Amino acid sequence: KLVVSTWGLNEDVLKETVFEPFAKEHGVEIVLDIGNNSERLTKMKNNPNSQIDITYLAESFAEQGVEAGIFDKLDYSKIPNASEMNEKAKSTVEAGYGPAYTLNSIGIVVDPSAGIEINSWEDLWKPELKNKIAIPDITTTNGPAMVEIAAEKAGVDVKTDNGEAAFKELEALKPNVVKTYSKSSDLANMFSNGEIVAAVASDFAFGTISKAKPEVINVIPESGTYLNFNTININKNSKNKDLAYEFINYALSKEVQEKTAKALNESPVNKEVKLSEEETKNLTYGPVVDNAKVIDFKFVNSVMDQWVNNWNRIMN
Ligand SMILES: [Cl-]
Ligand SMILES: [Cl-]
Repeated sequence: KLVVSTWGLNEDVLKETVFEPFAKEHGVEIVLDIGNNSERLTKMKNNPNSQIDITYLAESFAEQGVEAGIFDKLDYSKIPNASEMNEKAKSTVEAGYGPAYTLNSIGIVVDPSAGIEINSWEDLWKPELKNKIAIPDITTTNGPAMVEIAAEKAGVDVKTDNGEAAFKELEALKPNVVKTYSKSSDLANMFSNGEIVAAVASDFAFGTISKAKPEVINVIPESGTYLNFNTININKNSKNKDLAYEFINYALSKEVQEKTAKALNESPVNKEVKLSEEETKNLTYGPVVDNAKVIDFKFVNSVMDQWVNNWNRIMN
């Protein structure tokens, strides 16, 4: 029996595509413990007798579990498929705990009919964009990326000054920000109503906005996009670790990565995957990944309370 802590979104497809084949191949039963990142993480951190074997989380939350001492540092000699991960995703392998099994990216979604040229992240600060952009809130997946983007503009890495210069650049961006968001649905309507001309948004969000306003384009600055990952960890209290390792190795396999890309719109971390143009629609795939930047969540989580305070003080 393998107990899996996960979101369980599109549960039927998820079971059909990922868990059932594994269960049948290994002659075992899979049980899901579902909920959102925060509730699942909170429960396992406070439960002395957790029965969870493996845990799926966004990297930001996974790092909090690592810090809490809930997850095992992994023996990658038992996960040979990790050798097939792209160089950016391998940053999670180097970290030593659970590896990324999927990735996502951001871009600048732009309505080109406004005739305002936007090519780089720094262009978001142009005076012509007064009252015309939306950015992700600090509490969302891409909040940290937004602070790092501001750090690039300032020319001071957040590890040098804990982000103070980045926050001064965020103050400077204020006249152009219509709102900080949290919902993808929110952006589609803002573009449809002409409330914004540009938004820093995820690959998934570009797809949603495009359905409402097909003329929008997705600009990826030459300096590089920012990636975020979801990872799989083995719980330290697990009594089924050999099977847990087999499962992670399976989740990273070329076949499972291809199946989940197609069935669940999960961008692959396995560089050997064969996918068509229609299949990679709205996924993050290709050269974009090679030039991308990754975030150090060990560092970011250590300054998150400060960042949230600073962000709210500045943006409201
Ligand atoms: Cl638990
Ligand atoms: Cl994350």
